[PDB]
Amino acid sequence: MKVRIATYASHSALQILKGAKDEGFETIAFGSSKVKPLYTKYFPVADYFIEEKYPEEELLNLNAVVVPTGSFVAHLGIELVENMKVPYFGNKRVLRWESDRNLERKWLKKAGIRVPEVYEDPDDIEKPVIVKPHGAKGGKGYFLAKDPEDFWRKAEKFLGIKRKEDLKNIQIQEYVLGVPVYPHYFYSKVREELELMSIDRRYESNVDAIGRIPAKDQLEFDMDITYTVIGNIPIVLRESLLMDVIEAGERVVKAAEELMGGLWGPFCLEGVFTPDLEFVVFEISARIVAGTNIFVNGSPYTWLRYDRPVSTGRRIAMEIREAIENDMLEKVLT
Amino acid sequence: MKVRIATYASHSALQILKGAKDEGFETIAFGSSKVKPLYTKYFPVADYFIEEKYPEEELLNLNAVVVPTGSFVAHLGIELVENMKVPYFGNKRVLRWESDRNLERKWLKKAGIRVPEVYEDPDDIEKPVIVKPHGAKGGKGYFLAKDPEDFWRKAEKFLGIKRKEDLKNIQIQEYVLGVPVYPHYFYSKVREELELMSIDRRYESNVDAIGRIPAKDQLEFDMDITYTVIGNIPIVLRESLLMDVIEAGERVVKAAEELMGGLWGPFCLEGVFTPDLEFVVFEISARIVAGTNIFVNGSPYTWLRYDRPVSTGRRIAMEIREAIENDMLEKVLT
Amino acid sequence: MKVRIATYASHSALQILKGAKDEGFETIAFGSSKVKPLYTKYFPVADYFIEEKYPEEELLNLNAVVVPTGSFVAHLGIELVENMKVPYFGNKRVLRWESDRNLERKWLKKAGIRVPEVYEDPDDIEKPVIVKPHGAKGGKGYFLAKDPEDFWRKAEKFLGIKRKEDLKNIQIQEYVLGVPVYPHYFYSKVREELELMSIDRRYESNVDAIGRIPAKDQLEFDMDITYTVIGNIPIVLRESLLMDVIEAGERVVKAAEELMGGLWGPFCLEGVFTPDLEFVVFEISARIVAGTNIFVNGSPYTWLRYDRPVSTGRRIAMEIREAIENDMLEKVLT
Ligand SMILES: Nc1ncnc2c1ncn2[C@@H]1O[C@H](COP(=O)(O)OP(=O)(O)OP(=O)(O)O)[C@@H](O)[C@H]1O
Ligand SMILES: Nc1ncnc2c1ncn2[C@@H]1O[C@H](COP(=O)(O)OP(=O)(O)OP(=O)(O)O)[C@@H](O)[C@H]1O
Ligand SMILES: Nc1ncnc2c1ncn2[C@@H]1O[C@H](COP(=O)(O)OP(=O)(O)OP(=O)(O)O)[C@@H](O)[C@H]1O
Ligand code: NA
Ligand code: NA
Ligand code: NA
Repeated sequence: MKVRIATYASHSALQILKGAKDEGFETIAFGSSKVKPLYTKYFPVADYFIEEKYPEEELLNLNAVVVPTGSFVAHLGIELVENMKVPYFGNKRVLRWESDRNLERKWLKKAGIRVPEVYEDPDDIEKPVIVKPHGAKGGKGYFLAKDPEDFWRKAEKFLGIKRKEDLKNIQIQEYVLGVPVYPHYFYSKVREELELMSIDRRYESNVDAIGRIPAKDQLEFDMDITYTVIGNIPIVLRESLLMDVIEAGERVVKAAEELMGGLWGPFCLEGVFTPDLEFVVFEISARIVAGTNIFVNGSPYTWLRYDRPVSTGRRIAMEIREAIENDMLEKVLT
Repeated sequence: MKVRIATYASHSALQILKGAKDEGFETIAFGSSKVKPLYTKYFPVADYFIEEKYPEEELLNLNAVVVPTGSFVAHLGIELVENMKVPYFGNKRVLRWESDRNLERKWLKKAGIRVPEVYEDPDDIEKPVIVKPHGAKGGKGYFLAKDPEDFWRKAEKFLGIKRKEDLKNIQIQEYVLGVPVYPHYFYSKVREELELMSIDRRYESNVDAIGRIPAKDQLEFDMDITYTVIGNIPIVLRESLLMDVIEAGERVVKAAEELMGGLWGPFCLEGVFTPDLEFVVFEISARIVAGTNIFVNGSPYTWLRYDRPVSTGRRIAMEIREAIENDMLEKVLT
Repeated sequence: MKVRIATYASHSALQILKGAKDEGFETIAFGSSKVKPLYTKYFPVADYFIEEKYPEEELLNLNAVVVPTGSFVAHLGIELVENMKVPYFGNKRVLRWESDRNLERKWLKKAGIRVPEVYEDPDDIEKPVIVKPHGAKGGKGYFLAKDPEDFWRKAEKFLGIKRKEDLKNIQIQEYVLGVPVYPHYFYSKVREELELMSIDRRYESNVDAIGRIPAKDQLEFDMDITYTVIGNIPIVLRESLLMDVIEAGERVVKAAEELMGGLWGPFCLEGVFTPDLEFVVFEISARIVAGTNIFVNGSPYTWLRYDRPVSTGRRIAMEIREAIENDMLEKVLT
């Protein structure tokens, strides 16, 4: 193959590079020197390991295309990624649209995706709400309120607000109760086709541990709820829910075509399913997500339509190969 | 193949029709027109899609046998299903025995299956109980009581019962505490053989979301616990528990032979495992259940005995093929 | 093959014997007569079934090597296992080091594994602690304390301690809050190589059921929290956590070489992942664990490096075969 497939050594690089190997590509992992054994010894999936954060020159010399790891932006920064000379699989423009609260909200609104209602004024609260003090640090100080009077009492106790003037830039959001559900999609630019690749339930600490603690013992302590990502658990959905989940993906993709020059490759809608069978989305991740790591040997969904194991990583590699084969590599790269 | 395999477009039709294709059958999905893309585009498993609830005439013309979807009865009604001219995989008689509370209880009692003890008179309560007001609407108003005195105090508060005369037709049931466990079986009439196909943990809203909510925050709200089915999570059992789980299935099948003209094909016992390693069953589903949808590529149990991926859907198709091959199709149909 | 592979009929014998068959070995299951159908009919993986707890003479005549089942020691006793004339896969010396609290603590300390801090004197408590009354019977009477004053008040109420003299031999341990995570390793003596085989989340009753109970209903009852093993749920870790998890395994193995004549074959570190991404280990199981039973058809980790399904059971069988092939069987047996 002409191009080599390269990725940052974290998040889902094992899955991506394995998928790349399975499709006949030579592979490059780049990142921290202490995780080199992971990709070259314990799981030999990288033909080359470069011990640098972003070795632009070596990658250009190796004819690499970079497959954006889920934490690629977080380790390198949005500005550095946007100015990459090394070709990037997917649309670099989506990065600002998925990480900026307001752009993201507009994307989802245009895609007709059910999201939590935002309250600008505390006196407008008619249903239970979650309030998030700025600057939000992974659920730090988050509390619930049921009505305006309840809000102001808690604003006094937890924030020291005694006059309404003094309420300083916060977030008030409809509290949506449901089970976490993370659908994994892939949009093929080559085939102009959306797929559902897999679904997972993200596994988080300490939030998924507290359910093991008796109510009595929880109440004796002032506990700090946290949402650190630890791992991923495979799930399937109830079958009659798939169509709206897939249509949600179509609309997200369609809206991106009009807003940002398009969306292709892997993405995920992160939300909850309510008791009324509503899919409410908290975030879009316009990138591969760690939940896809379960499905190195395919998913209950890919085995519905392929005769072989297809991970999201392999699907990316298939897309790149197919683009080369049809002389349209440049169309899937930015 | 002579017959085509047909199913209602919901619940587990993807799995069933894929399994049918893998065994050399042509496939028919019938149902709502808006889910047609699911079975013909996103997961191309249906050769024919009929946009009708029950197109009896088209199905007879296509030489279809219907594989009962798990929600086939709920969408069509028991009377319509019972009077089908189109051949039905399995025993149509089991439908009343699994949905009527009293017939179901008799089935399980005859099969020697541990079930929750039912209390007819509130004054007989010696261990903690769950009380279910009629007509039961998915856990609406369900509460706990520990003794007769506790029951009557709560009967006053939550139901307005001030005289024992006024207690109007309710359900009082031993409260059984355990982890949800859903074994999936298949009984082959052709081979006169029971298999364990797979096991899952059904994923429900809002019940599986509340564990993520701190006790303190739960207490500020009067919350409504619900059990809407959202998806399914794969599990395996502790190995020493398999024998009693399998024997439970044998006894269920054996009792059906005496009570209703037999049970064959897929079924599931829905219950909990207590800390004392007791399997307590709340319901029998004498049909394929959605938990089997995880195992399109086989399960940790089928790979113990087959050299290829066997879903419950594929197993059904294998049964039908084997019946045709041995000239006994009529024995597995009603 | 010369040797046959034998195991006690429980815990993970299905997985082990299937793996043995897949690698060309004849198989022996021995144990209770009532579980014989499980290994010979429902999942035909045993060529021979001996209806005895430890039929030493028959096993020697059949040229068997025993693969230690996870509950092999619990059903037979450590002394009986230590004196086995039948060859045992792995190092029999590890058995005392993993089951004796003090030896285990030394092993983990030498391996540089983060464990919960132990408090000898209640007056040293500076962070929340869990206190375990002797003799510990699966979490019976376990309670929390936050400081010395809090401890003594609870020591009075729950244990009747009114004078500090009277405090009779108990356990006080740093309370570590995190999500349960069970990495499965395999160390090959033949290849002098550590692998990560799979990861699971053990499924326990009633602890994993209480999260489904509303805080309000939990408080009305004096509930007994239990940790009976029921099953296993597959997970994958966040990728950036794998290196420290694998290095933990290397250090455990390395420390065993110096302390007990080495560790080879399957083992597991049982612990939790905290919100700060710390892996805290409660126990080492220097044996195959039931969580590996999910991965009869491989795991998201084995499909990263093999072209075929590799369970821990199959991996054991591969090790034994490879030892025979390289004339070093005696090196992997004790
Ligand atoms: N409107 C809502 N209703 C119910 N639950 C919510 C809502 N918003 C967030 N949550 C839950 O609370 C958690 C906190 O996540 P949130 O997005 O607020 O911050 P974060 O992503 O953890 O950190 P940061 O915002 O700093 O990146 C979420 O993972 C989600 O499970
Ligand atoms: N005896 C019991 N002990 C403990 N938990 C129970 C018991 N019976 C039911 N439950 C739990 O409560 C939930 C309520 O289910 P239940 O069968 O009572 O109604 P449903 O099936 O949700 O709705 P419907 O009965 O209207 O079809 C069950 O899913 C089960 O988890
Ligand atoms: N230091 C700790 N911090 C937080 N949780 C703990 C701690 N120690 C144990 N636990 C939890 O409590 C449970 C009780 O297990 P523990 O090891 O104390 O006894 P056991 O193994 O269940 O029974 P036995 O000790 O009799 O074999 C563990 O499974 C673990 O989940
Ligand atoms: Na986002
Ligand atoms: Na039923
Ligand atoms: Na141990």
